[PDB]
Amino acid sequence: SELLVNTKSGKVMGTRVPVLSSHISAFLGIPFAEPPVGNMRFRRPEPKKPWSGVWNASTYPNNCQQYVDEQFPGFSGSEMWNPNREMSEDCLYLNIWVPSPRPKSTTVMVWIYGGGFYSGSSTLDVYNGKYLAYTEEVVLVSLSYRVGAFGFLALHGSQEAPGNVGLLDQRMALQWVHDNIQFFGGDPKTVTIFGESAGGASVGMHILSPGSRDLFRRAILQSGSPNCPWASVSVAEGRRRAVELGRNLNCNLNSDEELIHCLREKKPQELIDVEWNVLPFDSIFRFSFVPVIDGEFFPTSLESMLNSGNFKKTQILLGVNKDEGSFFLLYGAPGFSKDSESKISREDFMSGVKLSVPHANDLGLDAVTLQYTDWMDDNNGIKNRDGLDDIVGDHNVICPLMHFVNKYTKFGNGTYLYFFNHRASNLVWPEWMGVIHGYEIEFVFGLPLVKELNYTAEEEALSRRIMHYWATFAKTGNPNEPHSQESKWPLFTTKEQKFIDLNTEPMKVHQRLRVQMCVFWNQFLPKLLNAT
Amino acid sequence: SELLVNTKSGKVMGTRVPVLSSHISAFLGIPFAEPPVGNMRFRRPEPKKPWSGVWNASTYPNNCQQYVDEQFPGFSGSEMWNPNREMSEDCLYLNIWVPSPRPKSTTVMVWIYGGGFYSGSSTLDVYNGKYLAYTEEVVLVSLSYRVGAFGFLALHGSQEAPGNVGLLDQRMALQWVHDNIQFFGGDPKTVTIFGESAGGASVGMHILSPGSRDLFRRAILQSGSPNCPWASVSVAEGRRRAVELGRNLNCNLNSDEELIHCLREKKPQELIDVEWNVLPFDSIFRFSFVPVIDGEFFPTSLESMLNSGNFKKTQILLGVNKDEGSFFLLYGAPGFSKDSESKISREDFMSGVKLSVPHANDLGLDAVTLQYTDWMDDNNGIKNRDGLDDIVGDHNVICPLMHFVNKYTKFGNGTYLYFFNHRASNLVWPEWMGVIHGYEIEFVFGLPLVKELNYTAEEEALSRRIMHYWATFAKTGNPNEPHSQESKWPLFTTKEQKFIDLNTEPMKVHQRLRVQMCVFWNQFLPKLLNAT
Ligand SMILES: CCC1=C[C@@H]2Cc3nc4cc(Cl)ccc4c(N)c3[C@H](C1)C2
Ligand SMILES: CCC1=C[C@@H]2Cc3nc4cc(Cl)ccc4c(N)c3[C@H](C1)C2
Ligand SMILES: *[C@@H]1O[C@H](CO)[C@@H](O)[C@H](O)[C@H]1NC(C)=O
Ligand SMILES: *[C@@H]1O[C@H](CO)[C@@H](O)[C@H](O)[C@H]1NC(C)=O
Ligand SMILES: *[C@@H]1O[C@H](CO)[C@@H](O)[C@H](O)[C@H]1NC(C)=O
Ligand SMILES: *[C@@H]1O[C@H](CO)[C@@H](O)[C@H](O)[C@H]1NC(C)=O
Repeated sequence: SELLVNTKSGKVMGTRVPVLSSHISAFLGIPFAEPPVGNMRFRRPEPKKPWSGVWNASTYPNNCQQYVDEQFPGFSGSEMWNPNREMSEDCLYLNIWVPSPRPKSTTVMVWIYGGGFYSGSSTLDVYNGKYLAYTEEVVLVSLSYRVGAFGFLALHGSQEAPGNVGLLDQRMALQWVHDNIQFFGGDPKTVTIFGESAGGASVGMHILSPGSRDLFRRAILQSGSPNCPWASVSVAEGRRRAVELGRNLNCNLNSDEELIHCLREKKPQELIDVEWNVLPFDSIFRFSFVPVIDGEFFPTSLESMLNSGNFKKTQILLGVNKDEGSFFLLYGAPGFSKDSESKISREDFMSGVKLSVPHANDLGLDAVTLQYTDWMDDNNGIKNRDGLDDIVGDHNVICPLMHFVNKYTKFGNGTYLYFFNHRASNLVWPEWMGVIHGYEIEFVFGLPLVKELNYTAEEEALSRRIMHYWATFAKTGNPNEPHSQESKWPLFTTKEQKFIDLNTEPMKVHQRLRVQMCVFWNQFLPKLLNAT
Repeated sequence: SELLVNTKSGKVMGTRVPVLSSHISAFLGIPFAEPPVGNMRFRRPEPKKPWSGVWNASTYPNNCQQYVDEQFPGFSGSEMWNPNREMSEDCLYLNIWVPSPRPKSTTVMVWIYGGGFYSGSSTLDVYNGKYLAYTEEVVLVSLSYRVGAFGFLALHGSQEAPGNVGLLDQRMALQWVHDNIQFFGGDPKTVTIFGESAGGASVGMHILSPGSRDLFRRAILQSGSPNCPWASVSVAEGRRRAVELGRNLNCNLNSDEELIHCLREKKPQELIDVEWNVLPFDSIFRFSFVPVIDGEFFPTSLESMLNSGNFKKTQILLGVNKDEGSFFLLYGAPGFSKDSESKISREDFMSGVKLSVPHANDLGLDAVTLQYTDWMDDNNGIKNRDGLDDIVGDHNVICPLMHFVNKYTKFGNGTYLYFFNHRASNLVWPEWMGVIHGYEIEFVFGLPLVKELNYTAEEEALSRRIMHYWATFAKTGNPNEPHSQESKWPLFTTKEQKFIDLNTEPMKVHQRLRVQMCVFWNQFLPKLLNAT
């Protein structure tokens, strides 16, 4: 049977699913680790014990325990990201979509969901892998990993809660794909990992970490980089936040052993209820439990690893969206609202800068303000709103990604960079937010091909072009079909630094993506904060 | 006789001079102070002892002792600024041009020449007052004052070389105009002082100094402000430079008395020969002997005087030229030449920034570089050259003037601001220099009306418009003729900050002159240098 597959862990039975007037196979909810429960909370994951009999893989698994967005009850724009299955600490599973008839040895793509390391699910409608598996004939895998305190509480030095276990969850799933994907028709030697937001930062972290490098061939990073300011903390800050978490739950703080034991007795929701109380500053785009520079998963600081070429050398495809910051401002900065144009007063602009660069002294805040203020028209509410949008986006996503791409390209074997700036015609979010953090995903997964979703014919064409770029890149290390007649996406080089836009217009090549602002964020400001 | 005038100091006999196919009277070289020679070198000036008989005022007086420009031997562009009469320490004289027939009580304009406080003459062709006196029917006066060490050597605390004596020379001439101009047909109650460069900074210094305020009615400042970074030094820096000067001349440095005595025995040229050796930094647009914040001529710091409204309140007319910096770069920055387009390499750009902001630490230099660099095209030699031109001009002339105008306007009775950007058609300097520091003067003095000088008809029209704005402002406190039909030069207000361009095109009103760069130079950079 096409739906029965014998793996090294046991047999699994999939289900046949319809997709664009055809069908493919889906193996949903396959376990790749022992449930990280009880005394296992906060610990490194354990390989799943093999099972006898047939594992029913016809339905989605539970989603990991996480903060749930209730800012706009009943609004699809936000609820489409919330867990759509029951939440449970028993959540370490993966899903595989396989072309029918089953391939023999074809290209594999493994998706790592984003969510600031505090949320995310592999079961979201926007992550349905059937369109991509079917359309590009690839075996599509989506893994899962612990988020929040469950995946990143870090008390360095202890082996009960070492930190980074969420990253090790991802690695175990990559190990399982390496060991078993051949039985589903996939080529374990041609696996591409790709992810968005924290998922994109994660991809970069597997490129850096010696322990993950051998488990994949190529990588794709969307709106996220390993070196992002929100993606990691020192072991000292991680410890401080773990202790403060315990303090919020009235735990004994005498020893790591005492703290961990207390935290392990709490119910999932008790930890989630006070999770946000441990941040050190009043800020936006900062999350409580994230990866830690431990000296193990990451041998040394991320910057020295990038400088020395201490990372996997291969081809990478990566990029960002036009208005990465709007989402965060809507949710956490004064003056921004879902139902108004959100024109910003000079007073709220100033409040916003402060929330955006939480780690800056007054001279630093003045430097940022001057860089983004048009002093010939300083009370223009639209410029203030858009200036703040760029500040958040440049500081948190674009400039860190540009620094990573320039450092990687020096030692890598091929880089392809994009700038996604198409605003979907059926977007439910207000116009002021523009091209939002996370909204290129639906085009990567081919949702515009589904007629009932209401995209335009041009949007379907764009989605097809993107899916083919991604899949062709996974298969060959180049998004372009060599002998084709279509416009070519040039290679990004240290010298020319070329990139392309991704929208419904005719391809256009540019150079030095937001270079002026990124020299400010990557060279000047850091130097100013260190001097002062 | 129209050419004989009885003043409180004695009788003077002028000469009749032709001007634009007509005639007026000129009284050249009238003494207003005792010769500041011998043991008087470095001392405050003394009123001229009255004389019996008739003082011959038919020819120009000597020019004060000064550094002479020999950078382009035989080139008119530079020699037109050099002393055109014999140099001598006996140089405290003034010149008066009087309409014929002699007025009874008409508007008076007193010109104060510029030259970085180290050079200048009242006898230059470009300062010939006959065109303005004749055309606008004003009594035009040009005074003189000591420059270099002779006018500004400062050993605070000593009464032999107190500092600021060059400014007191200007004041004595203003006192003489106040006391005697009535006899030449001028109204001592309607005297306007105007000057360019250090002359413009001087005008502002008389507005500030309690001891000078009562001696004039209104003021005009061209390309210079009292608060300019090159216009004054602290008493400590003044002292340090006076001692270093003595050190260059192998003087006894045991006491002020010993130093001054030695300096007084040296010949004028010995002091001029080592004058430039006392600057504290490798720089451009910095001069050795300038006014000192002494607590006497200037009661407190210039900034606190501006902030408290401690200054003469009246109307002022002032402005700047488009490319104030080109002159200084040509003469002192690597990569700039008179006979080439001077495209600047990134290496010379960096050298240039360093010479332009001599007082900056590395973080400050990086801030300036980022502010003026286009990172999408950083090796464009024309942008590097022009960026450097703006840096020198904004830092040294424009932004200091904009700060002064914004502080003055709060307490003043009327402000009119201009931006002169017309490049003369007969300019002998290369095109890359643009509209040069000092080249609006020829239009203020009406040289374009002289056919043989070869300006265009449009340039003659522009000169006439400027002469009429200046003279009408001196006469009424407003450059506009109220009931006229011509385009109106609006008042600069704290709120609207309007200004006009001065060129051959139809008047155009703008707002917030170089506001973006000036917030950088007046608020951010100073704050960065103080924090670091
Ligand atoms: C950084 C957090 C995060 C990042 C990814 C992109 C993302 N984008 C969102 C945009 C809006 Cl406006 C509202 C809700 C959103 C959301 N829950 C997500 C999720 C969560 C995935
Ligand atoms: C700051 C020194 C100074 C300022 C005023 C304007 C001025 N401008 C000059 C421009 C050039 Cl290119 C060459 C020579 C110039 C010169 N000796 C002067 C004199 C000297 C008067
Ligand atoms: C689990 O597999 C069985 C087949 O053995 C199927 O009938 C069932 O619907 C699947 N999912 C459920 C109901 O939990
Ligand atoms: C990638 O590596 C191959 C073989 O090692 C080399 O021939 C090729 O030029 C490289 N490509 C790039 C873009 O560096
Ligand atoms: C000085 O005045 C006399 C008239 O008394 C005149 O002849 C002479 O030319 C003037 N200047 C000179 C020659 O120095
Ligand atoms: C100048 O002062 C007069 C009288 O003191 C006043 O009426 C007038 O409004 C003032 N003009 C300005 C521009 O301040």
